[PDB]
Amino acid sequence: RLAEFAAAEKALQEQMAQLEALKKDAGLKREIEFEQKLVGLMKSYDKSLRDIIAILDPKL
Amino acid sequence: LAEFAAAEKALQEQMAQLEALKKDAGLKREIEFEQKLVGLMKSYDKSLRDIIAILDP
Repeated sequence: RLAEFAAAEKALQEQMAQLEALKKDAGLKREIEFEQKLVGLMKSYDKSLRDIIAILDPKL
Repeated sequence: LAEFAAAEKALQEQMAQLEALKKDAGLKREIEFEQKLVGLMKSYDKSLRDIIAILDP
């Protein structure tokens, strides 16, 4: 009568697993759009990585 | 010839004006880049670290 709370708890632990799979796919999606969006801005303004560092933080 | 000095001088006046507009345009282009860059880094919660890592791994 308790190994029915124990099993419910396993079903949730599984849905938690699927959420994290989904979460990681979104994360990855967002990483690739940043990467593309970054590179495309750098291309349009003719900016290098050194330029970016120069702009945001010359001495790090 | 002093007709070509009137035309010459109006051409200079305009080159001056363009040189001025082009300085402004460089400044503004630089600001746009930086504002866009920072906007995108905020949208995606990215830092300079992350950028260095993506472009120079």
